[PDB]
Amino acid sequence: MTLSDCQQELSLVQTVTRGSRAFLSREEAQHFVKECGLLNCEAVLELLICHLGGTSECVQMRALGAVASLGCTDLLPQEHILLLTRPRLQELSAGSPGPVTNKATKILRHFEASC
Repeated sequence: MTLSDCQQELSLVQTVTRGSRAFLSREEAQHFVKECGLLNCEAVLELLICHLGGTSECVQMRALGAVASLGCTDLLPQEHILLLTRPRLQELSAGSPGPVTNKATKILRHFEASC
């Protein structure tokens, strides 16, 4: 589909979202951010959003961590990151109380504050 030519971006998102810890390490975040600078960041973000849906709680937490890390760079305007992520972040922030709901809320509030 429209992401089929984004195999490098897909491999990056699969790497960053696998792991048993819910928080990216400093080294994992910096690597993710460096690779984002070389790939299509918007395609990366859309693949992260895909991983916010069906997966496990840990994958969701790591995907949200990667969204937060990308939002704290200048790779995309922060208003553009908000445009792309607001619908899913709003849906998660409306969920049952818990770690994913809490983290999605903080990310959404931060992106809204910046704009």
